[PDB]
Amino acid sequence: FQGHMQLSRKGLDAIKFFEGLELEAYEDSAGIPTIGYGTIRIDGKPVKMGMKITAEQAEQYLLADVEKFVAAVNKAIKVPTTQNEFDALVSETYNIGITAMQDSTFIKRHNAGNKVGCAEAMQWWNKVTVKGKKVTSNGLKNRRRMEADIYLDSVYPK
Repeated sequence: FQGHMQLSRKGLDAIKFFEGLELEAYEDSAGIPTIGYGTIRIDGKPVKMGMKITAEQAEQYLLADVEKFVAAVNKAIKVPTTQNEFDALVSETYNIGITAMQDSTFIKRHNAGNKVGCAEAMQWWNKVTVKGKKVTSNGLKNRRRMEADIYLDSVYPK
């Protein structure tokens, strides 16, 4: 089985919620110019300081950004998958990246029908590298618990 699922409206709303929104470019904590819903590239080109966009543009850029992540989750899933399970897996993959999702325990458990196990293993992805050392991010712990709620219970953030 290969996926042809799409991110739902509720799934896009959840990724928006996790990213936050700025209409003026800002330099993130790592020094990368960022705009909209966590966008760092627009139509293949970097975000630039001083740029201002509309909320409509921000949604357009986020839709373009998430497309390859939707594709990758479709290709990684080997079993029938509910819309909320798909939304959660795309949200998490959008944060951890394609390679991390592909080789993850959570995707193995999803493909074995072990939903509870998948929700547990999803939440292992809470570390960030700081000064060459892996540090637990409280922000990521929060995002992981909200993505597990989408995956298991179809309960989306507000």
